[PDB]
Amino acid sequence: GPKFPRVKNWELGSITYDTLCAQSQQDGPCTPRRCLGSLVLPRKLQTRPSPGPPPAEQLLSQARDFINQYYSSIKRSGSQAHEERLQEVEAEVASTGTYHLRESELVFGAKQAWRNAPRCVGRIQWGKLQVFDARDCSSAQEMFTYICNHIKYATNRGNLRSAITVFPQRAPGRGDFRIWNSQLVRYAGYRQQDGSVRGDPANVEITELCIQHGWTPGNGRFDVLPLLLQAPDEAPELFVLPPELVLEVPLEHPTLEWFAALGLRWYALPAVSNMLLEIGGLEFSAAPFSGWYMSTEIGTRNLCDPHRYNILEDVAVCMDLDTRTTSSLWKDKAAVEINLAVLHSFQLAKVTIVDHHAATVSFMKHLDNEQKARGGCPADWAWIVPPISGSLTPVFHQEMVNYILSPAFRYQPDPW
Amino acid sequence: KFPRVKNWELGSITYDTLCAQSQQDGPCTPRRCLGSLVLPRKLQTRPSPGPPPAEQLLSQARDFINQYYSSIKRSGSQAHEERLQEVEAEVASTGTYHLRESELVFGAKQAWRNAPRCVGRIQWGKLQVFDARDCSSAQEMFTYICNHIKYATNRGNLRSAITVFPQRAPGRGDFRIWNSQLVRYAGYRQQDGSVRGDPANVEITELCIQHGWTPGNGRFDVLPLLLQAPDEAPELFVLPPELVLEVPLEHPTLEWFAALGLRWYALPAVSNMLLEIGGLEFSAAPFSGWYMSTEIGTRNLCDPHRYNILEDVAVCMDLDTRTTSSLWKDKAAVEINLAVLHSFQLAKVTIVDHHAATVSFMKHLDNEQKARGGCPADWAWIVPPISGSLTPVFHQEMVNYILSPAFRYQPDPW
Ligand code: HEM
Ligand code: HEM
Ligand SMILES: [Zn+2]
Repeated sequence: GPKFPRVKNWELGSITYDTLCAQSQQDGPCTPRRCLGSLVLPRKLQTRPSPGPPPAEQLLSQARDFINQYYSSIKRSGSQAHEERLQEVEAEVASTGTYHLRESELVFGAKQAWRNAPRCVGRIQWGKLQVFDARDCSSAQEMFTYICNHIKYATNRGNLRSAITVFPQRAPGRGDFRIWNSQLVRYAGYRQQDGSVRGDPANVEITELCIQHGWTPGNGRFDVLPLLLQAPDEAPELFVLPPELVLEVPLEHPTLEWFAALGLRWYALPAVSNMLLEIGGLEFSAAPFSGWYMSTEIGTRNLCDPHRYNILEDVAVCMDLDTRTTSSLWKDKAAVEINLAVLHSFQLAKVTIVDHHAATVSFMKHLDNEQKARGGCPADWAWIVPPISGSLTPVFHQEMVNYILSPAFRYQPDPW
Repeated sequence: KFPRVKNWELGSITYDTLCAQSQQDGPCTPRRCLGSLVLPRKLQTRPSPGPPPAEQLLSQARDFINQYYSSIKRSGSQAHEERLQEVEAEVASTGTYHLRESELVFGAKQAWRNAPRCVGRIQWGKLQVFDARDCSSAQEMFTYICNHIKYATNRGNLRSAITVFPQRAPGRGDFRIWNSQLVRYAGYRQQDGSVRGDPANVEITELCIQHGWTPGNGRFDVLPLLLQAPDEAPELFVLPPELVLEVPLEHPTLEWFAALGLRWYALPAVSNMLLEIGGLEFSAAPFSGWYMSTEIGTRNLCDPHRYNILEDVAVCMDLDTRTTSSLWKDKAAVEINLAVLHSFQLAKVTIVDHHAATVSFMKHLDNEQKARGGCPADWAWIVPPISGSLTPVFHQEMVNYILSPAFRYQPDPW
C-alpha cells in the first residue's frame, strides 16, 4: 500500500497513513537496530551552545524552508512577495551572517513550534496563542517587566490564556538572553541536614543558585522562588515576583474534609522558561511560554512522584489504607483522591484546568484535524498517555508516529 | 554507539551494550520512531514454501549453537566443534537442520528472556518445556495441549510452560493453532452489531461455528480449539470443562459486585505466535505463565472494545457519570482491579498485581545489566495500563531491540 507509516487505532479499528513525517529534516535518536523513543533527553535536538557563527549555508537552507512554510501558510507560495522575501533573507545573511523575522513570521513560527511539539497533549489549542514580541528587550530589568506582564495577561485572574514572550535571538560572539529557572513559578527545594528535602526536590539546584546570588531563603514547603534573569554577557540578576501576581490554589477534597488540613497547594500557571524556540535556523534562547494545567501533572506527577513531593503514603495513611502490601492497591486509591482534590480545588477557585479524560478526547480530535490538514501529527506516545488510568483514555489505543518538525521547541544546556 | 540509559527516579545511569548483538531490524529510522505500533508492517514471517538461503540459515544456526555452548560453559570444547559440524552437514545436504532437546529447552527460555514486551521476565529461568516435535496429527496436538493445560494450571498453583510442535518445513504447510489463546471466551455478533461475550474473539468464534461448533449464548462461553496439521483443514476440539479453571469475580467489600456475574480464566496461554530458534521456526508453540491483575481488571474488562464494564460498575457504585472530572472511570477501574486480586487470592489461583510485578522487573533489569550488559524492553508495554507513574518502570528509560531466539507474530492461517 502507501509507502508511509500505517497507523492504527485499536479501539475503533481505523487506519491512517502519516505522510507528514516525509517533511522532517532533523534526525531523531532511533535506528533500525534499536528504538530509543523512551529516552527523555536523547543527544539529538539538544541545542548545545554553538558560540561561533553557524554555517551560513546551513542557516540559509533552514531560513528558506521556513520562509517557504510561511508563504505557504498565507497561500502566496511562488508569488513576487515570496521570492522577494527569500532574496531579502539571503542578502541579510550574506552581509551580516544572520537575519531577522518580520512580526507576522514570528507569530506564525511560535504557533507552529507548539503545533509541532510531539510531547504536548494540549495541541488542539495551538491556533490560540498570544505572542508577545519582546525582541526590543535590552536588560535583565526589562526582561522582568515583560515576564510580569506575561504572567498577568496569561493568568487573567483564573481564566488562563496561552501565551509566549519572545526575547532577542542569539547572535555570534555575544551572550544569550536566558531565564535560569525552568519555569516562571517553582517551589524552593531546601536540602536538609539529614540529606532529605523540604519543598520540591526537583528544584534543589536552582534554589541553591538563587541563594548563591543573594536570595534569602525561607523554610517552607511551598516557597515561590525568585527569578534569575540574564541579559547578554552579564551575570544573572535576581528578581522577586510580587505575591499578588502568583496565583495559587489551596488544595481541598470534595468529601474528605481532612485533606485541606494537609496544607497542600499548587500554582495556577504552568510556564516553561528554559527551552529554546527555533525558527528558520534562528535561535530564541529566552522565550517563556505558558498554557494551563492538565490535572494529572499536579495530582499525579508533582505530588506523587517518589522524587517529587511523594505524598502517596501520607494520604493513604489518612485514608486508613493497608500500606503494608501492594495488593491492597493503596497507591492507586490515594492517587485517585489526590487527583480529584486538584480538580475540585481548581474548579472551586475558578482557575482553568483540564482533566486527563477531557484532554485526551480533545487530543484525539486534534489528531483528526491534523490528519486532514497536514497528513499526520508527530506524537510521543509515552508523554501523551496520562500517568494514571492510561488505557481508560482514548490515546492509549492510538498508535503514534514520532518525528521532529521545525519550527520547534528544544531543550538547551543550562547557562551555568 | 551505546545508548546511555537513565532512571529519573534514582538518577542512576547505565549503558546498553547488548543492543550491539541485534541482527534483526525494528520499524524505526532516524527520520521517525514507530515504537508505539503493535504489529510490524514488514517484520512479519513470510511463507516457507521454499528453503531459506543456506548461508543465512547457517549463520543463524552457528550463532545459536555458539550461544548454547557458552551457556553450559563448554565453548570451544570438542562437543561444541562437533555440533557445529553436524549442523553444517545437515544444512548443506538438506537445506535445514534439527535441534537437540537440550538446545530447544535453552532456546525457549532465551526467547522469553529476549521478549521486550514482557514484564514478568524475572521468571525466565523457570519454564517447563514440553517437546512435542513427534506430533503428526491435530488429534495428537489436542492431547499435548490438554496435558500442557493440566500441568500449567496445577490446581491453581500455576507453573510456566511451553509446548513445542513440529518446526516449519519448505513447501509443506505449518502445524498451527488457530486460536490466539488456549482459553478464549466467545464473542457473538447480534442483531444490531452489538456483541455478547468478548468482542476481541468475534472472528475466531465464527470460524469455530463454521467448522461445526454448536454455539452457546452466554458472556463467558469457553471456545473450542481449532487445531491444524500440515495442509489439512483445521479440526475442532472441545476442551474438557474440568481442565479450564475459572475464577468467579467478587469484591472484598462491595456486596453487589458478585451480582454482575463476571469471571475470568486462570490460565493465560498465547498460542498464535512463532518461536524462532537458530533460524528454525516453530509455528505452533503455545506458552503460558500467570496473569498480572491489570490484564484482566483493566484491559480485558474495561477496554472500550472489550467487555467495557466501566459504566455498569460506576452506576452500581452510584458515581457521578455526568462528567469526566468526577473521575468515575478511575474510581471504578481501581475497584474492578481490586476485585480481580481479591477473587484470585480467594480461589487460591496465582496472580500478581502491577506494583509487585514492576518491582520484580526492575530487579530483572539490574540482573540483566550485570549478566548481558542490557535488556531489551518496550516501555509502552512494560508500564501498566493504570497508575503508570505510581510504578518504578515508568521512570526508567528503556532500549528496545530484537534479539534471537525470539517470539514473533505470524500471519493468521485463514
Ligand atoms: C493550553 C494548555 C496546555 C495543556 C493542557 C498542555 C499540556 C501538556 C502536558 C500534559 C505536557 C507534558 C508535561 C510533562 O509530562 O512534563 C505538555 C508538554 C509540552 N507542551 Fe503543552 N500544553 C498546553 C499548552 C502549551 C503551550 C501554550 C505550549 C507552547 C506554546 C506548549 C508546549 C509544550 C511542549 C514543548 C511540551 C514538552 C516540554 C518538555 O519536553 O518538557 N504546551 N503540554
Ligand atoms: C510468569 C508470569 C508472566 C507474567 C506475569 C507475564 C506478563 C506479561 C504481560 C503483562 C504482558 C503484556 C500483555 C498485553 O498487554 O497484551 C506479557 C507479554 C508477553 N510475555 Fe509475559 N508474562 C509471564 C510469562 C510469560 C511466559 C511463560 C512467556 C514465554 C515463555 C512470556 C512471553 C511474553 C511475550 C512474547 C509477550 C508479548 C506478547 C505479545 O506481543 O502480544 N510471558 N507478559
Ligand atoms: Zn523508536
